[PDB]
Amino acid sequence: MSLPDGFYIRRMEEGDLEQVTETLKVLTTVGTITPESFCKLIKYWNEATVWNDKKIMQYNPMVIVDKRTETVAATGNIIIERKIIHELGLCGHIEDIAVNSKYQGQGLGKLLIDQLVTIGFDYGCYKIILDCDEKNVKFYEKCGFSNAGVEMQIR
Amino acid sequence: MSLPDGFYIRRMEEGDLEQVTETLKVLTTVGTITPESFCKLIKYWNEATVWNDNDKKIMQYNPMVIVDKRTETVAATGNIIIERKIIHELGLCGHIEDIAVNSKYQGQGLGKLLIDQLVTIGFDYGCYKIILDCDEKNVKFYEKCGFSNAGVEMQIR
Repeated sequence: MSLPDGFYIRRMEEGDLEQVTETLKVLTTVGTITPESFCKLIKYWNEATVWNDKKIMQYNPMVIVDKRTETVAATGNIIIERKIIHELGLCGHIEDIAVNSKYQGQGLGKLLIDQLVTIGFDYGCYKIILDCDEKNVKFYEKCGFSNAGVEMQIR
Repeated sequence: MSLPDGFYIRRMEEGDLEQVTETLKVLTTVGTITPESFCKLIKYWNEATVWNDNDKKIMQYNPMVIVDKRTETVAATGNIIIERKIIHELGLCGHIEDIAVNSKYQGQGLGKLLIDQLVTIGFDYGCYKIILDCDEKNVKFYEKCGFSNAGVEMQIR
């Protein structure tokens, strides 16, 4: 799908390895990943389906691309889960948001989230959640999100 | 598998419909759910797999019910969903969801036992971490289960 000022958004592809690992670095440690592992990863992500006239993908890994040079400007994913509560409802989980360093401050982060949400709600999610740091509560509030709890973790 | 005092933990089954909907109401709105809807839901949960490489089979959904052996009634339920990422070397992240302890079994320490088991399930699969969201009232409880504060949960409905 097309977006303004010459960027567009589409699902991630096997050939995105270099650029995606590069923009994900902004988020954390990505490590060594071989083209083969990646293709298997991408084929899993392209075949994993959520039992539901809709085809529902569990993983929806997006990259926003600068059409100018076909360079990945940002990536984000939304994972779909089917629960029992809410009449066997769907809950979306936005994960791994990263705006590439040379593309910061151009509004792409908010466009990416908007798209992930759109994707989640079209599938029928009764809600979409994500976790963030306090310093980013404001930003997600601008994307229409609300404070809803606390994130707990165990490594 | 078998827990202390006559309780045991296993994967949810199609026959668990009435009791689990009942204990989940403790959490929130469960709604109308036909036995057929449930079996297909159950069939999905028992078929959905997380791509590995090799010889251990990873289930995306791990819907557990702690059962009172005395009367085969569900004392509690919890689930840990398994996600595969690109970060952390195509890492695995566990996400604990929908924890509920049945009303007639509150205060028996089942909640903590349930959490401990989900964590074990996730770590055996290889998760580099396991996360969940909760209310501030329950931060203390999750701190006792070995979790630590990690961020803020945002939602949009």
